[PDB]
Formats: sequence, structure tokens, C-alpha cells
Amino acid sequence: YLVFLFGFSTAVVTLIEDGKYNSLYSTCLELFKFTIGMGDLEFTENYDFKAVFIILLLAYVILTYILLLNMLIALMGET
Amino acid sequence: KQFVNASYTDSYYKGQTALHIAIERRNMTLVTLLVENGADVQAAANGDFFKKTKGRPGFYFGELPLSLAACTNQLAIVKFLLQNSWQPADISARDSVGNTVLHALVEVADNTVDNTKFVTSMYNEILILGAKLHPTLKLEEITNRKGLTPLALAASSGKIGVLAYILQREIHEPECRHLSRKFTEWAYGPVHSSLYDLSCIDTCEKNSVLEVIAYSSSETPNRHDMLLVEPLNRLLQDKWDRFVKRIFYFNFFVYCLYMIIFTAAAYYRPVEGLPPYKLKNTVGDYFRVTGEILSVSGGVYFFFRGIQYFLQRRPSLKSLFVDSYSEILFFVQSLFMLVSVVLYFSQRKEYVASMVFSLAMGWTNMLYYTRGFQQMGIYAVMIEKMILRDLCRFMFVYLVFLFGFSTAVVTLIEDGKYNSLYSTCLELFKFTIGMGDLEFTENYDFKAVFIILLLAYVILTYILLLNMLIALMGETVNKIAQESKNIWKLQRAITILDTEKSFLKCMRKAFRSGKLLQVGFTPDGKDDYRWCFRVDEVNWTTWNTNVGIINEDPG
Amino acid sequence: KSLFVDSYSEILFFVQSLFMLVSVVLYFSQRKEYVASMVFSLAMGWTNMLYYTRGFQQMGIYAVMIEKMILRDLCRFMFV
Amino acid sequence: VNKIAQESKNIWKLQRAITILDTEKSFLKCMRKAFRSGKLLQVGFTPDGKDDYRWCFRVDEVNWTTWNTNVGIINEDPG
Amino acid sequence: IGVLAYILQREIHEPECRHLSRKFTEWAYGPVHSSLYDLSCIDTCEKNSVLEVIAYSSSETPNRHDMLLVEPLNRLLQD
Ligand SMILES: CCCCCCCC/C=C\CCCCCCCC(=O)OC[C@H](COP(=O)(O)OCC[N+](C)(C)C)OC(=O)CCCCCCC/C=C\CCCCCCCC
Ligand SMILES: CCCCCCCC/C=C\CCCCCCCC(=O)OC[C@H](COP(=O)(O)OCC[N+](C)(C)C)OC(=O)CCCCCCC/C=C\CCCCCCCC
Repeated sequence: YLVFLFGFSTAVVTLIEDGKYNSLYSTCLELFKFTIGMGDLEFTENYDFKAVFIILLLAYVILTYILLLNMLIALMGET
Repeated sequence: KQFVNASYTDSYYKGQTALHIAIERRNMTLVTLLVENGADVQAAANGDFFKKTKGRPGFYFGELPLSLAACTNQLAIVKFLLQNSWQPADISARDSVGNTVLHALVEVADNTVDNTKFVTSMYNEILILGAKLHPTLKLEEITNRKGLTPLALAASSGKIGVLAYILQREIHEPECRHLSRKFTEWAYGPVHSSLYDLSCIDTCEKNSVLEVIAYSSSETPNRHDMLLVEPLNRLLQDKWDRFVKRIFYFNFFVYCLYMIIFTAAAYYRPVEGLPPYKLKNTVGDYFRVTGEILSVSGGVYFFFRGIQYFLQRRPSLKSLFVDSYSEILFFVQSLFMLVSVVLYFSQRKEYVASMVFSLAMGWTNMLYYTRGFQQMGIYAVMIEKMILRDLCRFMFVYLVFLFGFSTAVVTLIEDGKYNSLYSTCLELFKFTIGMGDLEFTENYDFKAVFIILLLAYVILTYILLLNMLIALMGETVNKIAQESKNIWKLQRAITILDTEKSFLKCMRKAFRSGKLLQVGFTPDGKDDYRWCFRVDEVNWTTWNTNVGIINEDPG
Repeated sequence: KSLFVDSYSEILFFVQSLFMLVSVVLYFSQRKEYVASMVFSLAMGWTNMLYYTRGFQQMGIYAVMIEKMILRDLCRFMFV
Repeated sequence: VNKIAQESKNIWKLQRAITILDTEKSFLKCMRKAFRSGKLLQVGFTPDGKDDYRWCFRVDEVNWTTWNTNVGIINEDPG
Repeated sequence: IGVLAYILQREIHEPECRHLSRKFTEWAYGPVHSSLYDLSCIDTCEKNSVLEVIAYSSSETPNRHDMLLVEPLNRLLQD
């Protein structure tokens, strides 16, 4: 999960142009919020190519929230 | 002659002879009578009914009476044909496709207990008889039209039982024990040291067993299970622990450095407009240009390694998108990098989009190196299986439901911000991640219809489908432990073979074991060395047999 | 008794058609409630695509499992 | 989910059988090609000397144990 | 289900009474033999065929989901 979070957060922060969320820490926190049921999906607009932003966010959400956490529940059940 | 040798002329039964019919019916007396009157024992049944699979009906047995008798479990008839006083059968004869009796025996194997026992027993009997009659003949070294020996044919066809029998073959009969592939070097009390012949296992220059199994197509019946046969697992572990672990660790370190440099270079991209960007005179600018050069170099390297793979392995366009997922992923990342460079030098801003896609793919590609550690590798295999089955079914059904309910809701809405399909789709998707509003708009009539639609969608997706996905994931996880372990082992075998084929710089130390005498001498007085692999075993029951030991003064 | 314990797809398709026809009737009576009936019909029609999962083994068994979940677990949970 | 694998498979098979029967009963436009198998002699003749055809369905089987019984075979020159 | 399975695969090897059987052996070459299944009154009888009776049976029939597993029926439906 940490590998995936760092990769997608670096991609998103690279896409962002300027503003409050042009820092690695801020974007990392914004993306971690998705894990605890508080993700925004529209936390910033300082970019071009809104499609790239939404595609990145959706891919991260599908890979982590919908797959990894439920798989963790299943593996815990096995153990 | 011309009466006891008459044969069918129809293309379906072309080549059939009365000897074949007598052999099939399991009649020894009739076979002897026919052979006495000059029946030819080299008659070939070339009819279409005797082909392997072309046409649904048929039974392939090698087309020769000896092969027919062997494949039908008639030991007495086989022996009679081999050592008759009228016309002895040729043990080294090949059929149209070049398959001998052993090739046909491998072909008729189907991985069942009774069939496996029959085939292995008949193989052993034929080998012993051939050694007795012609001690100078190498039956197992004869290749067919495809250029495969019986061992290679068994390995490439998924005949796990025959492969297991061959690799651990032990013959304790003097004057014929040179045919064995497993030997006992010494035995002291309960512990004995065994030697496994590795000829044609890890290096044959045509097709070794390891290469054949590792690079087999996705349709091979038992590709993931064939590496569990005794010697192969230990051999692969030995190669790993001797050089491949260290080469793999170095590769992982280099990839980590490359990704760190790429991330740093992309983080500090200038924001001025319309690249290319002029080089300022500062240390930071020089570092940022160096990083961008290194990233492009890595992208080019991965692009060329993908091209080289696609050329060397030649995927059949079905193994392309059902096997080799990592090759495709790395190639696509390199493609994004190169497209980004091209856009950058055309004065386009879309190079940033391509670059961020490349960066995300590169960071997710680190999961490839989990292979090399058992627990993480099996975890990654399980992740792959989850994605391939459970997430794919769930996503299909969920997308259908989401689109249907979003179209209904947007149709109900009258005007405003949410009168677009994209906006309503996003609003309804927010419910999946725990952020649904339930009151995000009021631009409608019939509030009851709006709330009913939202509640129905919530119940159908959030409360049912996601929890059902968790349950199905639990079932799948429960059912795939051994399969995932075997797949991880095959992945590591492929890594080991690739490293061996393309060693780090120049050191070809990848040699199996010691060069030893294991049976002393062939039927001729000359002595033989075989390149054996040593395995130590401890046994307490059956305290002492110590037959056939090669060497005194153990140790 | 087989009407409401068997034949679920027949009833679902029939109810969707009923919503469509009621929508038409309301439309020609100068009523705005035709929109409500139409959106109900649209949602039912999109969810009815799950019928065609039969014809593929894995998706068909997945749909059967969904039906069983709805019939037992969701019904007890929803009551309580 | 753990307890209903076989039941779900059987229910899916019954659903597909119902679909097949419905399609047969009401074919697409006019082509009634929905005939089972070939028209063959299987026992030769009834107790009376007359011969009988039955509309049989062919299934091929491979068996290795009990190598050869070959009793009651209808037809020579197999294939 | 037991009676149905017995009837559909009935094989009588006694001469002068084997015309009563519903399963036959067309030919046998070595380990592979071809079997013929009588399909009379199975997929079309104009009164009530076995397939129609099972498919359109009421929900109270004891083994409606399991009766299609009897040997010939599954292969016939797949064909
Ligand atoms: C400049 C460069 C241009 C390139 C642009 C492309 C960039 C995108 C990045 C990568 C794309 C390439 C990588 C994909 C390779 C092919 C994968 C595939 O296609 O493999 C199909 C599988 C085949 O193997 P199999 O069937 O036997 O699997 C079971 C396996 N067994 C039974 C053997 C165990 O078949 C299946 O079923 C799986 C079918 C789908 C698999 C993918 C994931 C499905 C799961 C969830 C989808 C989530 C996103 C959906 C979209 C949502 C948006 C709102
Ligand atoms: C203009 C047109 C006008 C028409 C307007 C109507 C539109 C609405 C759309 C469709 C309605 C028709 C479709 C319903 C057909 C009857 C379904 C039913 O009724 O089947 C009752 C079942 C009987 O089969 P069974 O008992 O043997 O099931 C176990 C099965 N076995 C044991 C055999 C395996 O009996 C049960 O137990 C299940 C009892 C309830 C089943 C439904 C779902 C229950 C689960 C969750 C409810 C979630 C919503 C609750 C409301 C929340 C609002 C806040």
C-alpha cells in the first residue's frame, strides 16, 4: 500500500501546477484520506488535463480502496 | 505372400494389416501363426483413423505393430515380436512423424494412475529388452521429426508421470543399470547420498527440460506442477543461492535508483510554457537536466528490452495477452516515456500527461521484484488472481448498475450543475467510497422519485455488491494457496533462466554440479561421467539395504 | 405460487413494460408524472441486462449467487 | 458463498436449458434445424425380423483398465 | 432421479432381449469405444419430452436442479 500511495501521489503532485497542494506532503495526505472514507475527488483544480487527474484518482481508488483493503480482510480471515 | 500381407487401400484405414487386427484382439496364437507364414512386422498403418487428432474419432499408437502392442499393454506379444526366430522386430524403427515406440508410449500417456503405471512399466520393459538385445544402442537419444527425444516430448507435453518416472529411474539389475538416472553414492547407517543424472536437464543446446518447462505455452496441461519433480526444485534453488539472488538484488537496486531519479526530475519540472525549456546557469538546472537524460536513457533501455523479448520468445498473440503481463507493463511504461519525449520536442504541454502516466506505471511496476522473496511473491500472485477474477466480475456488474441509475437520475433532474451525465456519474460513484451526499441537488420535481432511486442504488451496490465482493475474495483466497505457490516458483524459475542466458557481465559460472563416476562403466569396458547432482537423505525404517553402492569410505 | 417464487425475470420485464405503458398514458393526459414512470422504466431496463449473463458460465453463476444473497441474507438483515 | 457453489452451478444450467428450449420452441425466423443426432441402426432388428432406427446420440469414451471386452459391438471397421 | 438414470442408460447384454436397451456400443478399437444413446422421447415427443418436463417442472419437484446431470442430457443440451 505504501508503494502504491507514494507512486500515485508523486504522479498527482507532478501534474499539479501551483497552489496549496503543490507539495508532496499535502498530496500524500489528500490521497491517504481516501483510505479512511474521506476522499474528496475534487480537492484541487490547479492543473491542465482534468481527464488525467480524474483517471489517476480513479485508478488509485480502484487499486487500493476496492481491491487491497478487501483482500486484507480476506487474508485476515484465512489467518 | 500378397495374401497374408494384404492391407486396406482406403485413405481412412490405409496400411492396416491382418497382423494389426490380430494384435488388437489380444490373440497370441493368431499372432504367432501369422508371423510364421511370413507376416511383415514393419507394416505401417497410415490411415486417417490412426492419426493423433485430425477427425474426432481415431486412436494413435505409432502405426507399427510393435508400437501397437506396447501401447495396448501386451508385454508377451511385444517380447515375442522382439525375439521371434522368423522376423525380429526393429526396436529403433520410426513412424511417419519419426516417433519410435517410446515416443508413442509418451504420446498415449494421459496422467491417470492406471495409465501412468502401465506406461511406465512398459517403458522400463522396452528399455531393458533393448539394452539386452543391442547394448550399443541409445534408444532414448533418438529424436522425432520435431527434434524431440522422449524426455523432451514428455516435458513439453505436460506428461508429469512419465517425466517423474524418467528423472528418478533406478535399475538395480546388473548388466543393465547403466540405463538408470539416479544412483546411490554411499550409505552409512541410516543416511545415504544419492546422485541424480542431470544430462539434458539444465543445458542441452537444443531444448533442456528446464527451458522447455519454463518457456512452455499457457496451454500446457501441467506447466505449474512439473517443476515439483524431485531434482528440479533443488537444482533451481541451488542456482538461485549460488548467483541469481545477488544478481537479482543488484537489478532491484538499480531499478530503485532509476525510479528515484525519475521522480526527482519530474518533481522539479519548470513551469514557463511551450517547451523546450532553456538551460539556466545553475547547479540545480544541471542536476535536473542530468536526471531527465537518465530517465530517457532508462526508457530507451526498457523499450529495446521489450522489442528483444518480443523477437526472441515470439509470443503467439494468445500468450501475448494471457501470459507475460510484466513484459507488457514495462514496455507500455517505456512507450509512455518515449511519447512524452516526442511531445516535449514538438512544443506541446501534453508531455506532462504522458510523463505522469509513465511515472505512475513505473512506481506500480516495483511489485515485479516481490518475486525473489517467498511471502511477498505469493502475496503478489494472489493479488494478480484477485484482479483477474473477482475484480473483473464485480466491475462489470457494478458499472452496469452505476450507469443505469445515473442515467435515470440525470433524466429526472431538470436543470443546473448536475444536468450532465458526467456530474451525476461522479456524484453516484462518491457513494462507493463512503462520501455520498443523498441531497446533492434539488432541481427536480417528485422528490420521492429522487430519494427512491438513490436508496435503491445504495442498497443494490453499497450494501450488497461490495460485501459480496469481500465474501468472494475470501473464498478465492481459501482456494488458491498451492496454485499461487507453484506460480511463484515458476516465476522465479523464469528469472533464473533469464539471468543464466544473459549473465551480468561475463562470468559463466552457472554449471550444475560435479563431474563424477556413478555407474563405473558402460556395457563396453569404458567408463562414464554424467555430471550428477548430490542429495543427502536420512531414513530410519528399512534400516539397511546398501545394495548397488558406488563408493566405499563414505564422505 | 410459481408466479412469485419462480419466474423472476418474466415478472421484471413485464413490470418494466408496464411502467413504460403507464408513462405513455400519463404523457397523453398532459401530466408531468410521465417522467417519473419513465425513469423507473429506464432504471429497471438497465438492471435487466443481468439476465443475459446466462450464456456465459462464470457470469451466470455470479448472477445466481447474487440472487441467492438477495433472497436470504439481505432480506434477514433488512428486516432487523 | 462457501455453501452454494454446486447449487448455483446447477441453477445456471437449468436457466440455460430453459433458454435453449424457448429458442427451440420459437425459432428466430423459420429454420427448424433443431434435430438431435443421426438416424442409425443400433440393435439391428426387433424380435420380429424387421430392422429398427432409433435417432441415437454418439459419445466417445476412453478406458484403460479392463482393456478389452468388446461384447455386443454393433459395427465393424470402426470410424 | 435414480429411476431416470437407470432408464436412460439401460444396457441389456442378453441376446433375444437386448432390443429393450437404450444405450448401445457402436464400435471399439483398443481402449476407445463409441456409445450410442437412444433419444426417443427425450427432446421431442409432441406430448411431454423429458427435457420439457424437467425444464418446465414446478418449484416443488424434489430434484429439478439435479435431474439435468444425468449423462445424456447435459451433452445433448450443450450440443
Ligand atoms: C503510450 C502507451 C499506450 C498504451 C495505453 C495502455 C495503458 C494501460 C496500462 C496497461 C494496459 C496493458 C496491460 C493489460 C494486459 C492484458 C490483461 C488482460 O486483459 O487479461 C485478460 C484476461 C485473460 O486472462 P484470464 O481471462 O484467463 O484471467 C484469469 C486467468 N486464469 C484463468 C488463467 C487464471 O481475461 C480477463 O478475464 C480479464 C479482463 C480485464 C483484466 C483487467 C482488469 C479487470 C479488473 C478490473 C477492471 C477495473 C477498471 C475497469 C474500468 C473502470 C473505469 C470506470
Ligand atoms: C407500473 C408497474 C407497477 C409495479 C411496481 C413494482 C416495482 C418494483 C420492482 C419489482 C417488483 C417485482 C419483483 C419481485 C418478485 C417477487 C420476489 C419475492 O418477493 O420473493 C419472495 C421470496 C420467495 O422465495 P424464497 O422465500 O423461497 O427465497 C429463498 C429462495 N429459496 C429458498 C428457494 C432458495 O421470499 C423471501 O424471503 C424474499 C422476500 C423479499 C424479497 C425482495 C428483496 C428482499 C431483500 C432486501 C429488501 C431491500 C429493500 C427493502 C425496503 C427498504 C426501504 C427503506
